[PDB]
Amino acid sequence: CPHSDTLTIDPMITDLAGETSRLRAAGPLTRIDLLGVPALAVTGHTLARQLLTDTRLVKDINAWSLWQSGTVTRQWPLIGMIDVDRSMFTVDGPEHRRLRIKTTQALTRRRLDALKPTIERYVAELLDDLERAGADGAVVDLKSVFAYPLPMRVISALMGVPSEDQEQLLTWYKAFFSILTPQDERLRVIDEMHGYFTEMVRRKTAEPGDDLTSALIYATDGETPLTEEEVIGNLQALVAAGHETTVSLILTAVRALLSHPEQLRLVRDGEIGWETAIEETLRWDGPVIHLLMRFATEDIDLGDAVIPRGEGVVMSYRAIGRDITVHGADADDFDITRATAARHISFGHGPHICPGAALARLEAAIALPALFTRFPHLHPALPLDQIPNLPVLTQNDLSHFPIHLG
Ligand code: HEM
Ligand SMILES: C[C@@]12CCC[C@H]1[C@@H]1CC[C@H]3CC(=O)CC[C@]3(C)[C@H]1CC2
Ligand SMILES: [Cl-]
Repeated sequence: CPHSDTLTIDPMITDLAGETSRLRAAGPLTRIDLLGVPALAVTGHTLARQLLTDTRLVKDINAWSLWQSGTVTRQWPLIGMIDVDRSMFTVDGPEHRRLRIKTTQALTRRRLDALKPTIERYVAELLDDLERAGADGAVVDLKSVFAYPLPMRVISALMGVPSEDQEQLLTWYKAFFSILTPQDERLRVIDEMHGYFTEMVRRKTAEPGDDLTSALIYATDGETPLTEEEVIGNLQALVAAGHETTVSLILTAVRALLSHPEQLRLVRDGEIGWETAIEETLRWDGPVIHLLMRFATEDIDLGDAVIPRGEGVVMSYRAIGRDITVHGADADDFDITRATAARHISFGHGPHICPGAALARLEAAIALPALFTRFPHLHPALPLDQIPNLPVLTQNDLSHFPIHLG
């Protein structure tokens, strides 16, 4: 492969390890190309922390030079990750906190202890599915039977999505994220998803229930109520984020522990906490690869570099998790005993830091020990090295996870 000053992100994810290494080497700020569209990539831990609190980088797409000039339009296959309805995801400044508060309040750890019985029930239900699927030593897809449905069940219970609509949502998201989806079909799926969530908020407005979507609609606290667009916007972000990332976290942790048996023993024998094994997974093999996208409202001088006004800036969180300056020379290794396991920023940093990190950590802390307690000899039916990524450029999405129960 020839040398180039712009690092093209392969949409097929054929060499993720090599790409992540090249990003780190060319960092901590590099030029990248996203399906023919240029941007900058932040690949250093320290510089990411600084820029994630810099008020001169905004989420609003109208600040993008290439959106203003009309050179990037809705035909860009990744536009559904950026040009979205108004929500906590797209707002900065004082307006942002108003759109986050009820969600952060609902997602505090102690508030989540009321949801913990539900998580435990779904984990138990889907392990029963695993037991039936894996009878007579048959090969079982851990993703389809267990890891893929569980987070959609949990987030649906929190937000109020009916049990009978979840398979359709999953089908829509798979099309939304896959780069093979024809662009005209992807934009219609986005419109169909918007339509569903719009009617869901109108149904919850007329008949509220014990869920967060009703709390966003009502529960004013004395401040200006959220607009219909804002409620729908937060609902869409929460379901999309709450499902996509957690499926990856569950699967990557199982793969990391099954490929490092000595470390799986440490958490099963109670010498290292399962929570620590989860943090090292987030640092080393976390759900987000690249986070689109931030835009400079003015020129940002970084000493020996300048982010021009209007430039798009991506947070390459996977490369950031392999930061050798922060984690040492063995940063590319999975090691749940490392002293910097919980110092990652895989949930982000600054105002837009993930509001559901406590829920993500709770789902994994329940599912993982329950899986290995139920199936103590679970092992891969396919070499773990050969499980491919789905063609989703921005997310760490595994295709299928063939196992034997043992
Ligand atoms: C499972 C592991 C998860 C990871 C690794 C993760 C990662 C992230 C990151 C890195 C961001 C912000 C990116 C940035 O602004 O630079 C974010 C935002 C967000 N996440 Fe999480 N997430 C996870 C789980 C969840 C869950 C369970 C939920 C919902 C309960 C959730 C809901 C959200 C929302 C609504 C935002 C947007 C917040 C804002 O922009 O102010 N995520 N997530
Ligand atoms: C990048 C993530 C993982 C962490 C945050 C997620 C996005 C939140 C906003 C919503 C907003 C949407 O209606 C589309 C999906 C989107 C961009 C999420 C995609 C997946
Ligand atoms: Cl060069």
